[PDB]
Amino acid sequence: GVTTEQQHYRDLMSAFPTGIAVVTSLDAQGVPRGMTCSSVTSATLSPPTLLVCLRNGSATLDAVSATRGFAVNLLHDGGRHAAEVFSGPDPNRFSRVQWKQCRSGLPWLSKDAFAVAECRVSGTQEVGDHTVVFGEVARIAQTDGTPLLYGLRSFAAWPL
Amino acid sequence: GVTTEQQHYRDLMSAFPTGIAVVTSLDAQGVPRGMTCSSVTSATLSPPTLLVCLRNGSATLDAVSATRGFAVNLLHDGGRHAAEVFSGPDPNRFSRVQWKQCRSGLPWLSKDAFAVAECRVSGTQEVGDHTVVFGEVARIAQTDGTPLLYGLRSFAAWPL
Ligand SMILES: Cc1cc2nc3c(=O)[nH]c(=O)nc-3n(C[C@H](O)[C@H](O)[C@H](O)COP(=O)(O)OP(=O)(O)OC[C@H]3O[C@@H](n4cnc5c(N)ncnc54)[C@H](O)[C@@H]3O)c2cc1C
Ligand SMILES: Cc1cc2nc3c(=O)[nH]c(=O)nc-3n(C[C@H](O)[C@H](O)[C@H](O)COP(=O)(O)OP(=O)(O)OC[C@H]3O[C@@H](n4cnc5c(N)ncnc54)[C@H](O)[C@@H]3O)c2cc1C
Ligand SMILES: Cc1cc2nc3c(=O)[nH]c(=O)nc-3n(C[C@H](O)[C@H](O)[C@H](O)COP(=O)(O)OP(=O)(O)OC[C@H]3O[C@@H](n4cnc5c(N)ncnc54)[C@H](O)[C@@H]3O)c2cc1C
Ligand SMILES: Cc1cc2nc3c(=O)[nH]c(=O)nc-3n(C[C@H](O)[C@H](O)[C@H](O)COP(=O)(O)OP(=O)(O)OC[C@H]3O[C@@H](n4cnc5c(N)ncnc54)[C@H](O)[C@@H]3O)c2cc1C
Repeated sequence: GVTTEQQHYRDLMSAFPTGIAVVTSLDAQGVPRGMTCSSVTSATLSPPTLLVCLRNGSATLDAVSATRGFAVNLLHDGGRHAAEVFSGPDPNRFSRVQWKQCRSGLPWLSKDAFAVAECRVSGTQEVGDHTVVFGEVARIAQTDGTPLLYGLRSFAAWPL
Repeated sequence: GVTTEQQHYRDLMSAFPTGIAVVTSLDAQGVPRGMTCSSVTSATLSPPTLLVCLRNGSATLDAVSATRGFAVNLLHDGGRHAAEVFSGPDPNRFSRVQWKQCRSGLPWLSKDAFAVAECRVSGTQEVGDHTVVFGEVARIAQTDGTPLLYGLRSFAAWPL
């Protein structure tokens, strides 16, 4: 029954660095929604499926649920400003980055991302106040780029 | 082997770098098992819950499923050899690293890890030929260290 304290858990997870995505979708009104997301994780190749973990009540999760699809925009190492915009309190985040619609309508961050994966929601699992969203990847557009990172409470860039 | 569609997905996920864990457990017969794992992700803070995604039929998933506990060993930048051992074909991996048994029985990679988190399995979800394993974190030990990273088909060190 023993359970670690929340702060010790944050200190642990802060020491597992990751890339950074902006996960996007459309709300029921057709308005683009999205957030900075470091919980992008590969699940399986058969068929290609990733997952993300989104806060319950977030605008992005609501949009993902309404559209049943989402785009994962992997940020290159020039993308820190986008990652800040998409994790902070600013209104109208899509007015502050360049973006375009995918053929599906999903928002693509065309200047700040080096890759965009369009996903269909294939399932969800609530865990506490979050939801794990499974995304079956439908289409990928990918260019050369050096990934942005986040870890130990800082932004960095892939070093190689 | 992989299909063309799976290869494009691999190319995408390769470009999302991460830290590196070795996920360990004991199998039903008490033998240590483990694997190199980059799928560590945070699920929720209340209670502290992470997830990992493990291949179905792997020795490590069999052990985790049988005993319902596992340790997440986060590797420092001196831990590349352990990451290679725990992802390679040789099942004799625990004779190739220095390790210690926790009080609970879980294997701790004492020389190669800067943090260890002991987890109880709180749920699972099969996805294709993998299983997402939710771990409620029971205990963490952590020291300063530079995380090992993997991305773009290479190991690297967190750059600070
Ligand atoms: C590196 C990093 C990684 C992250 N990874 C994840 C992850 O994997 N999963 C996750 O759930 N979260 C994650 N976050 C947090 C997430 O980016 C923010 O919570 C984001 O604001 C969520 O946006 P939203 O529009 O979906 O949600 P909402 O919180 O519903 O915000 C709606 C809108 O209100 C505004 N707003 C934003 N924050 C606030 C606020 N505090 N108060 C008032 N208005 C606000 C913005 O315009 C926002 O678009 C991460 C943050 C960082 C920095
Ligand atoms: C999966 C995930 C979910 C998030 N959910 C929210 C949320 O519900 N509301 C919000 O305002 N911001 C949320 N965020 C943003 C988060 O609280 C931090 O602001 C952001 O992750 C940057 O924190 P840090 O690493 O600098 O430091 P810390 O705040 O010390 O976080 C360290 C690590 O702890 C984990 N973590 C932190 N907060 C949460 C959380 N609330 N739920 C799950 N894991 C967490 C993440 O892995 C994070 O990288 C979330 C981030 C992630 C990655
Ligand atoms: C979630 C996950 C599951 C894995 N499952 C297996 C497995 O069942 N059998 C095996 O022999 N090795 C598996 N591996 C190891 C994997 O095949 C690669 O050898 C390892 O991730 C390093 O690959 P790479 O990044 O150098 O290049 P690549 O082989 O090009 O892989 C690139 C990325 O694709 C993703 N990926 C690759 N293979 C898989 C897979 N099978 N399932 C889900 N995502 C995958 C990972 O995110 C990986 O980093 C898995 C890795 C991960 C992260
Ligand atoms: C950077 C990186 C990240 C990765 N991330 C992931 C991830 O997140 N998820 C994932 O699933 N994989 C991941 N992998 C792949 C994973 O580390 C390897 O597939 C690993 O070898 C699995 O180990 P295992 O002992 O659990 O599995 P197994 O594949 O069962 O066994 C490994 C080897 O031992 C043999 N063996 C197993 N059991 C026995 C036994 N009882 N007696 C004799 N021989 C036996 C097998 O035949 C095989 O040769 C990753 C790899 C890399 C390089």
